[PDB]
Amino acid sequence: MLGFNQDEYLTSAREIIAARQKAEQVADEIYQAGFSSLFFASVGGSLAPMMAINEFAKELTTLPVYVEQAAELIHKGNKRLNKDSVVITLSKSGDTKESVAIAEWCKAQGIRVVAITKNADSPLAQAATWHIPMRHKNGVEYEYMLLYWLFFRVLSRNNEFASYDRFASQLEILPANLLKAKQKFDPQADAIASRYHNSDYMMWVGGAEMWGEVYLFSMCILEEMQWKRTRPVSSAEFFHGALELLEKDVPLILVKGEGKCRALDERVERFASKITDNLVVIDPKAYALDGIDDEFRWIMAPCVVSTLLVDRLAAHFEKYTGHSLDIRRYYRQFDY
Amino acid sequence: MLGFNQDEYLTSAREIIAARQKAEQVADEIYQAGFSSLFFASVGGSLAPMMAINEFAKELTTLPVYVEQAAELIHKGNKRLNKDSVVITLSKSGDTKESVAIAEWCKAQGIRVVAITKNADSPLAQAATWHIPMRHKNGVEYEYMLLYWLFFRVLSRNNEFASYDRFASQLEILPANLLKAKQKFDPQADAIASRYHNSDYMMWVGGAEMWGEVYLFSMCILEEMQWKRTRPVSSAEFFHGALELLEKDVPLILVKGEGKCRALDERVERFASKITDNLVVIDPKAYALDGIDDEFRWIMAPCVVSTLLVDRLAAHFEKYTGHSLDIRRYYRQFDY
Repeated sequence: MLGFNQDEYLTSAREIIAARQKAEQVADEIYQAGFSSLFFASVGGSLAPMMAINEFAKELTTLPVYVEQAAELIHKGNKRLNKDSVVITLSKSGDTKESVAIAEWCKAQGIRVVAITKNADSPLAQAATWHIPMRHKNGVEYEYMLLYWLFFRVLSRNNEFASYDRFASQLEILPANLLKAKQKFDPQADAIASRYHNSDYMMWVGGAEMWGEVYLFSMCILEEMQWKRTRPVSSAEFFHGALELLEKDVPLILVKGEGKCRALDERVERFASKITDNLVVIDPKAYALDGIDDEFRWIMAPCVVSTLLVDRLAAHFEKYTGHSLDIRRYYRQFDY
Repeated sequence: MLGFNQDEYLTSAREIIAARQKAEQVADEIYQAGFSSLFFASVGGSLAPMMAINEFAKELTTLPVYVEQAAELIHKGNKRLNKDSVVITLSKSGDTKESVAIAEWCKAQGIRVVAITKNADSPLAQAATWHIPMRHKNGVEYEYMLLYWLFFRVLSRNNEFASYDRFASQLEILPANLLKAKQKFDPQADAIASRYHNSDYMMWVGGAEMWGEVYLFSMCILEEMQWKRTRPVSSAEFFHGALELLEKDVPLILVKGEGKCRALDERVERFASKITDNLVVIDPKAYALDGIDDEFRWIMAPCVVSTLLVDRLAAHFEKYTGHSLDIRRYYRQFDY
């Protein structure tokens, strides 16, 4: 497939599955020591999986769980962040300034920190209590998986996730299913990109546990890496003003969930189908997850969508725009 | 001033100030009875003030305080929303479907509800434990004020807001200061609208306690009421991909705060001034708040910005677009 190497992808899966044990050990140490609140703090694309965690937490736990933009958090402080909190950070490079900053800030206050990053000698890990190795090359799904073993193991220990053992083992067969999903979607990825690569404006709609997917793809891929103008908006909030912008020629790409807010997504689908000639539906329910219990599909869904968009759809956009995904005109190009 | 009636504005202020006592009484009854968590649940523009409350709560209280989109909340439920919670709702009409729905859902479960709305016989108030009359004509600042007396009175009772008595009395002189701010800004409102009313795309940037202002103005005024395409993005997150879209000819309107995240806004200001010829800065620090202690300016700031944008800037956009702010092509025009 264009812009894909199966060996690299399966190497990534093996490396992340090899970190399951460490993620579970960190979870167990956090639970056994005790904690007040869990703060998932990051910036940019690494927030997406954390916003999915927050959405799962809303339903599944009474524990205090928060997701925070790390620059806002270090400026404001937070009255619920205290010496018994655990702050979870994640950075592909291990150097991301805002993540290193919050980890160092916590360390100076005696607040425990998890660093999910490749190297134990990174600035992020050097500021942390625990390190979970994160050794994939490509795929935001692998960020989700490490966060899932960590978070859902805490919930299991807290008597709030009786299905953990099945979930955690089945999560290991997610990558093999994602590879199949990539193959199924690749032609549609090409069709979408062929049709919309020169669009002046695209509306991107989703929500709840899917919001992170929309948030990341729109800003971190389309805007940052293709210079395409987007309007990301939640399914629920679409009907409270953004809907007025939709018209026959306006692309709207709807990312659907498999949880309890799927009905909110379907409302958008029904409206858009009447108003625009340019509706694209990205529905993870179209993709099999063989060997995975259907009760876990709502949790897996953001990973399914990520593997389609961040990989396949990005590669096909790049094909038609002729704009390398690695170009930046400002980001990290000068001091600001 | 164009599209403004001072008598209506001052009548609104008198009506809202006359509801201070009731807001305080509701706060006192909530505190005296006890509660677990406070959930501020709404949709669309009425979320803005609630998102400011959440941002203040992050710094000022250890109480469990959450802001939720009411449609998402009723679909998902929430494990932290229990029989001792209080759910706060707010609707100008008293009929807003999602707000009435959550209030009725709570009522059926024995969960207490505050309804902030004009009429005691509205569906929203009929589903509620407490009613705070909200009788202004125009001005989102008046939504903020009622929420402020309610929330900050709870914090005072909870030993977390020692300055309450001064704050609550000084809040009564906010409208008189806002009227002066309107007069000061009106010419600039005209200049901004003259320059940008035919813009194909505008970036709108702010954050933390100011995010609601950006969120509301962009979607609920510009998109919904002028059919203008916007990209609202937080100051902190602007630097994690959206920045790549900025160029010489792209309008960026920066709404600044007066709290601890003002530095995040200033980073955007410095970057944008180098990249676009079309930077507009909306800074509430330019506006006097006479008779209000400077320690409260960060709390008042979202109201200052609202009084400028939602009123004056909207009126001047309407002048130049020739598109009545009351036009809708879809919203509430057919069944969806």
